[PDB]
Amino acid sequence: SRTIGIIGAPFSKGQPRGGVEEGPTVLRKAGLLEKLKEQECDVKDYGDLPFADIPNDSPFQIVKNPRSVGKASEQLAGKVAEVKKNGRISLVLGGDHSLAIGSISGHARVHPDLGVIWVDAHTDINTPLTTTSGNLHGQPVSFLLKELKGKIPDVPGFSWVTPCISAKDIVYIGLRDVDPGEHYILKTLGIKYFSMTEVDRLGIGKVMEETLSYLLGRKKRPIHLSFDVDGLDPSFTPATGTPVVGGLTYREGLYITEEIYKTGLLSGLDIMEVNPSLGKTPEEVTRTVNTAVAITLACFGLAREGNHKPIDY
Amino acid sequence: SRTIGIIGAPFSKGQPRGGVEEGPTVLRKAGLLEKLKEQECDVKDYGDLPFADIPNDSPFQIVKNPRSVGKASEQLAGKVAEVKKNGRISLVLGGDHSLAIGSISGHARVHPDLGVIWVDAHTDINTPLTTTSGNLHGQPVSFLLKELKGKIPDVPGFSWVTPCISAKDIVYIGLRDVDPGEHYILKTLGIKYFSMTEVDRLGIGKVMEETLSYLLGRKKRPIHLSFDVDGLDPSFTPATGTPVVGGLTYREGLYITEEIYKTGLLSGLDIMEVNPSLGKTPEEVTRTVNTAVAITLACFGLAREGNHKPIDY
Amino acid sequence: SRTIGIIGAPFSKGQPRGGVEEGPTVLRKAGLLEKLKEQECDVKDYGDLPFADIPNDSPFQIVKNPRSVGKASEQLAGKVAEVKKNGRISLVLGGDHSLAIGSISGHARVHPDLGVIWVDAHTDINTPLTTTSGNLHGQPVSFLLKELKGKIPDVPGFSWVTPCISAKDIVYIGLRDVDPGEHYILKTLGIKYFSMTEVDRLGIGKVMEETLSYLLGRKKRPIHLSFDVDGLDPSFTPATGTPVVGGLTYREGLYITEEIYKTGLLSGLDIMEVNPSLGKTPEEVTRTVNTAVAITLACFGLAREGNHKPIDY
Ligand code: NI
Ligand code: NI
Ligand code: NI
Ligand code: NI
Ligand code: NI
Ligand code: NI
Repeated sequence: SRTIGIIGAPFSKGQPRGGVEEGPTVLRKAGLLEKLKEQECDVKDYGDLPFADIPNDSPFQIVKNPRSVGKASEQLAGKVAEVKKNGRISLVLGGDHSLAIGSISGHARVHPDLGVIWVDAHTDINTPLTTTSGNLHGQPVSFLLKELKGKIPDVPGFSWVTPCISAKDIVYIGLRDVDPGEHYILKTLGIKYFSMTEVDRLGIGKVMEETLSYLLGRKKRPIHLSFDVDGLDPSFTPATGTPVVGGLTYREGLYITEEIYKTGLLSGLDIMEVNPSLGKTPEEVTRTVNTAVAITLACFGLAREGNHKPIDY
Repeated sequence: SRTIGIIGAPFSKGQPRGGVEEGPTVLRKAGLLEKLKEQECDVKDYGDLPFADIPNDSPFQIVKNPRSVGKASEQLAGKVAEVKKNGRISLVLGGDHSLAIGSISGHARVHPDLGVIWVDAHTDINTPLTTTSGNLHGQPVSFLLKELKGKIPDVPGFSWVTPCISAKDIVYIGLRDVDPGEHYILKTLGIKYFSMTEVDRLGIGKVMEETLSYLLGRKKRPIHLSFDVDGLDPSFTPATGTPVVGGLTYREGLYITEEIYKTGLLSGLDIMEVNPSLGKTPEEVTRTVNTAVAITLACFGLAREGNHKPIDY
Repeated sequence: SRTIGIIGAPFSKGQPRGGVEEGPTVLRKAGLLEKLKEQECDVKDYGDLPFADIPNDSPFQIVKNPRSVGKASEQLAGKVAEVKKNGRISLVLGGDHSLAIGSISGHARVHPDLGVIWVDAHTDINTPLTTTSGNLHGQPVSFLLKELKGKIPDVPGFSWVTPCISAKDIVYIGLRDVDPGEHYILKTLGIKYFSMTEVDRLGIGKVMEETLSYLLGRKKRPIHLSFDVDGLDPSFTPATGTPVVGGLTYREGLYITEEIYKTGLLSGLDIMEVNPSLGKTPEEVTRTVNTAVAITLACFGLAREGNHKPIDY
């Protein structure tokens, strides 16, 4: 049985636009918990993490809200490690992607051998020294990679951090807006990725075949899927802060997750960057939330071909 | 030469929403006959079947309008068998999909060896005992399969029925909203299908290769294509009663049909579920009808690469 | 380094709808030059060609504006041949596609061995004798093919013309609206093409593999890409005179060009048929121009996976 641990993380200081901290809210009221139970899922809601208000959090060089970001992630890492010890797949309904730092960190504590699939239009691997915006939702990966420790300076709020994954344990899918420094890091550290160009070339089918074989070839190991809503095309998930045209299809989104589900190795899930305040219409918000909800259910079993219980219909 | 027999079937009691019985009307006024003739097609319009008004048709258990549905289908089966004996491909411009029962039945009478391709977002294989809605447009296949006779009760209006096809003579394409009982029947009877997951995985090209090889491997045999308009994505065919996101692409729709046409074995065609009254705008109606018209022309020869006569241009 | 030569060609008499002669304008103000320089490109703007006003230009049979069309193309051929001798890839920001005649002609002068990739929803290979509209933006290819000289009559304004490419040096991609005579010419001259049916069947990946292998198999040779904006789906490039549904995807558009760029053999580029006056909304115009701009940048290096300089980030 698929046992899940719901972690609400209403946080937004990893990026400038407010409203992403409403994510857990709109997703829950969308009926996410009820829908998960509607399936053969065991679900325990750990609630919305109450995030510390850090008033004195001036920039560190160019990095914005470092103490708020580092604290919220440190708080999440603890809860995630908690649900994992409870033998449940952690489902972090987030705000911005900077939370990936705490999410993946807490996961690795209980499962140091985890492999990561990062669905996103961006690589979010900028360092405090390479970021040009200073927004931490575009730097989470830089704090988690071991190869990169020595290049990430001491940023207030992240002293608790310890790179938990190496360049060979992560695969990107959906890339279409990568900075030059990020690209240099990709090729330099030899990180495996499938940008939109590879998806167009090979097909999402082969893309998934190759990604799983890549991460699970040597052996089976826990999988952490970090799903940034902007990885999908804006025609599907318009209410998000950093949209980029030419994204992953609604179908491709479901394919990716249906395939992950079928491995039986999913142990961590992040559904990030849904910002209801950024929809141009009420339907744009509804369209984003519904899509985010559908991708979530696919991670936990919902199959387009249908499902049925071990009973004689 | 492609000889066609147009059968207008303005029927809607297979489902709750009225307006689908206008289908033949909007399609004809869209210039369907003229366009078919514009090609190298021989076309005979058998007119719109005048459908009996059955006032006393109370539910059978949960099944709605059983006598109206069974009568309209029995009426269609007779006409279809008529055009087939006239050596013409039957083209049933319908209302709801429950008409598939009469359409496929009348077809098999003249060609008992027929194979069926069912393009739809749904499997429409619920039985009177498994249906939760009672709407017969989601049960046509259950009445036609031989393996299932023994599970389909005696429903008023369908005593004339006799399962004409077995589980190994039908292939589904486009599935994305299948009930648990329907899924159980799929896996239990070993029915061949390509849900959206398979289309995403293999590509519509391989999907078609496999479907035709599946049905025509052993030998060439007449093909009956039952095309439910909701099999295509709602961005293409929005004016339909049961839309489901993540559907077949406009291009994929044309690919499927262009491939069927090229076999030279098409003998029966159903273009169902177009409901002009369900469009949110006049353009949504026009968009649905135009797409339905385009898929029809592709079944009878229109090729995207172009066409030309056996003359020196 | 990718050295480019910008040629503005504000011309519209190859088709009935005015406004396409604004193309160079909207593209330049869209920041095209600046964006190209933003990359590792050397860019020289040869300006907007001042096109002769030919008042006395009555139809030739059915052919409209023959002297205006032939003159503007003759003028472009000279400039294109100029930038090519300057060792720069010619980038013709055009109006209508009839300019392809002058563009490809001037290119071949300096590089007679050139191969052509024609991205378009149409084959634009009608002859003055096969065209039913008389609009020259649908006849450019007929004037350029050697095999066809003997069938193209003496049309006022094109005496300067000399077919420069044979049927075996051109590949079409995106076809979905081809006339019967054009189709007859396709099959008769054995021209290589990938209509939307082939793109759906094989995938844009294989399509590109096959196209380049086809044209560059025997040997490496300069490539001329003639990109008609209507080759892409109208949901991407709506502001164009002859749109056709079921077109090339935004992603496929970028894939095609990213692949061409990677050959290192691009020498001529046409970005045609963008008509800002045909957008139903200001955003439809912006959407068309932005897409046309993105396809242009991809031809010159912009990669979705990212880019970086030969420096240590
Ligand atoms: Ni992103
Ligand atoms: Ni992200
Ligand atoms: Ni359906
Ligand atoms: Ni149906
Ligand atoms: Ni065109
Ligand atoms: Ni063209």
